[PDB]
Amino acid sequence: ISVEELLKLAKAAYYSGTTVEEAYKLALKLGISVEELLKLAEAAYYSGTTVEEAYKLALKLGISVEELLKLAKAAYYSGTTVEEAYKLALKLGISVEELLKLAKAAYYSGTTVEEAYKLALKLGISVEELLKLAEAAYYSGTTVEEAYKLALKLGISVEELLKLAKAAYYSGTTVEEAYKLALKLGISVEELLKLAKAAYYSGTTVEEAYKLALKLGISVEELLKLAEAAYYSGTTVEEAYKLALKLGISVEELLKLAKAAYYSGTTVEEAYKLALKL
Repeated sequence: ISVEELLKLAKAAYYSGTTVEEAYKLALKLGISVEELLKLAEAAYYSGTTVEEAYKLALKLGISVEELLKLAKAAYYSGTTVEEAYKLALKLGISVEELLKLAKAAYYSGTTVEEAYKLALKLGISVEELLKLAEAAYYSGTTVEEAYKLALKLGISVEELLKLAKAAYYSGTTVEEAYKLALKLGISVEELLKLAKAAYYSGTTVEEAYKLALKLGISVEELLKLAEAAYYSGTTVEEAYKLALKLGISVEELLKLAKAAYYSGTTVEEAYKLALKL
């Protein structure tokens, strides 16, 4: 099986509460695919049930497993029962996708779902916009209304403000500092975000991440992948890269393996060997 497969399998084991082997067996018992099983296991996780129960629930409701997953997540973030989540998508004339975006918005922004709705209407904004504001608020330690105003008074789009907020949060700075850092280094806010994630995952500063990526002769995208890989692999950036070379795999591959080994509780060499065995 491919490393992507191994990852799906591992994540499904983890969320199921099973051995990898047993995850396979469960996929057999339900006659479901592995992607299927994963989505179903997350559904069970978020909604408080066993995977078998979530399967039975999907059948009984007559809905797909993706849909059950969205419902489950909505219930989770809104702090409701699965049925209650349905009743709430009714009392609002709202699509379940929309309800999920809304519930996550309420969650990040510390409101009720009904409040978050009312707020989207007050500000004159779309639900997904509300979500971005809620996450930016969350990462930057402000309110949704303040974040709204802030996107305005920095002369930025909500998307850009979100990116900046995540960046500030990961690098441990103010939003304003974040942007000045991006200008200093002569870089994009997107680039700044990736840099701050890399820095976070490898235990360095942003300016250090910038220099590191240069002094390894790689792209910042590549550094990010490497640092995530090393973070999950329990190693350093350099060890992680030597390892990618040692197994003859790309860095993306190594990241996926490292995640898989993490979720299934094995080393990375083992996880590799397992993919090959399967």
